[PDB]
Amino acid sequence: WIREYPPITSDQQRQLYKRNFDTGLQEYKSLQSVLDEINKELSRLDKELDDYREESEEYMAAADEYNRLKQVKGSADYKSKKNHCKQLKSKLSHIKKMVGDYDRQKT
Repeated sequence: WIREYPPITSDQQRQLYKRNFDTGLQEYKSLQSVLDEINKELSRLDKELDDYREESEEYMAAADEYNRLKQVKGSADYKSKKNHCKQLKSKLSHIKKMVGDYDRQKT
Protein backbone atom coordinates (compact mmCIF):
# COMPACT_ATOMS: atom_id res chain seq x y z
CA TRP A 1 0.00 0.00 0.00
CA ILE A 2 2.98 2.25 -0.54
CA ARG A 3 1.10 3.18 -3.68
CA GLU A 4 -2.20 4.38 -2.17
CA TYR A 5 -0.46 5.94 0.83
CA PRO A 6 2.89 7.15 -0.46
CA PRO A 7 5.44 9.15 1.52
CA ILE A 8 3.78 12.32 2.80
CA THR A 9 4.61 15.75 1.39
CA SER A 10 2.06 18.03 3.01
CA ASP A 11 0.17 18.69 6.21
CA GLN A 12 -3.21 18.23 4.51
CA GLN A 13 -2.11 14.82 3.30
CA ARG A 14 -0.97 13.95 6.84
CA GLN A 15 -4.41 14.88 8.14
CA LEU A 16 -6.11 12.77 5.52
CA TYR A 17 -3.92 9.78 6.47
CA LYS A 18 -4.84 10.28 10.15
CA ARG A 19 -8.57 10.47 9.38
CA ASN A 20 -8.33 7.31 7.25
CA PHE A 21 -6.18 5.55 9.87
CA ASP A 22 -8.89 6.31 12.45
CA THR A 23 -11.66 4.93 10.27
CA GLY A 24 -9.58 1.85 9.56
CA LEU A 25 -8.81 1.27 13.23
CA GLN A 26 -12.54 1.42 13.98
CA GLU A 27 -13.10 -1.17 11.21
CA TYR A 28 -10.29 -3.33 12.55
CA LYS A 29 -11.62 -3.29 16.13
CA SER A 30 -15.09 -4.19 14.88
CA LEU A 31 -13.82 -7.26 12.99
CA GLN A 32 -11.54 -8.29 15.85
CA SER A 33 -14.48 -8.03 18.24
CA VAL A 34 -16.48 -10.57 16.20
CA LEU A 35 -13.61 -13.06 16.29
CA ASP A 36 -13.07 -12.49 20.03
CA GLU A 37 -16.79 -12.93 20.81
CA ILE A 38 -16.97 -16.21 18.88
CA ASN A 39 -14.09 -17.49 21.00
CA LYS A 40 -15.70 -16.22 24.24
CA GLU A 41 -18.89 -18.06 23.35
CA LEU A 42 -16.95 -21.30 22.63
CA SER A 43 -15.22 -20.94 26.00
CA ARG A 44 -18.55 -20.56 27.83
CA LEU A 45 -19.92 -23.64 26.09
CA ASP A 46 -16.69 -25.58 26.81
CA LYS A 47 -17.35 -24.88 30.53
CA GLU A 48 -20.92 -26.12 30.21
CA LEU A 49 -19.77 -29.29 28.42
CA ASP A 50 -17.09 -29.90 31.00
CA ASP A 51 -19.81 -29.66 33.75
CA TYR A 52 -22.90 -31.43 32.39
CA ARG A 53 -23.19 -35.23 32.53
CA GLU A 54 -22.34 -36.66 29.08
CA GLU A 55 -25.65 -38.54 28.90
CA SER A 56 -27.87 -35.52 29.70
CA GLU A 57 -30.20 -33.55 27.42
CA GLU A 58 -28.33 -30.45 28.59
CA TYR A 59 -24.98 -31.83 27.35
CA MET A 60 -26.62 -32.60 23.98
CA ALA A 61 -27.92 -29.04 23.68
CA ALA A 62 -24.60 -27.51 24.55
CA ALA A 63 -22.78 -29.83 22.16
CA ASP A 64 -25.08 -28.78 19.32
CA GLU A 65 -24.47 -25.08 19.99
CA TYR A 66 -20.77 -25.55 20.46
CA ASN A 67 -20.50 -27.44 17.15
CA ARG A 68 -22.39 -24.67 15.38
CA LEU A 69 -19.81 -22.15 16.55
CA LYS A 70 -16.93 -24.42 15.55
CA GLN A 71 -18.64 -24.70 12.13
CA VAL A 72 -18.62 -20.88 11.99
CA LYS A 73 -14.93 -20.77 12.90
CA GLY A 74 -13.99 -23.20 10.18
CA SER A 75 -16.21 -21.35 7.68
CA ALA A 76 -15.19 -19.17 4.76
CA ASP A 77 -16.94 -16.06 6.15
CA TYR A 78 -14.92 -16.36 9.33
CA LYS A 79 -11.69 -17.03 7.39
CA SER A 80 -12.41 -13.94 5.31
CA LYS A 81 -12.92 -11.71 8.36
CA LYS A 82 -9.71 -12.97 9.90
CA ASN A 83 -7.93 -12.21 6.59
CA HIS A 84 -9.49 -8.75 6.35
CA CYS A 85 -8.27 -8.20 9.89
CA LYS A 86 -4.69 -9.01 9.02
CA GLN A 87 -4.68 -6.92 5.85
CA LEU A 88 -6.16 -3.96 7.74
CA LYS A 89 -3.52 -4.33 10.46
CA SER A 90 -0.89 -4.21 7.70
CA LYS A 91 -2.46 -1.16 5.97
CA LEU A 92 -2.77 0.71 9.31
CA SER A 93 0.84 -0.16 10.29
CA HIS A 94 1.97 1.34 6.98
CA ILE A 95 -0.08 4.51 7.32
CA LYS A 96 1.31 4.97 10.83
CA LYS A 97 4.83 4.51 9.50
CA MET A 98 4.27 7.18 6.81
CA VAL A 99 2.93 9.62 9.38
CA GLY A 100 5.88 8.92 11.68
CA ASP A 101 8.40 9.32 8.82
CA TYR A 102 6.84 12.67 7.87
CA ASP A 103 6.75 14.02 11.42
CA ARG A 104 10.41 13.18 11.84
CA GLN A 105 11.28 14.73 8.46
CA LYS A 106 9.44 17.95 9.37
CA THR A 107 11.24 18.20 12.71
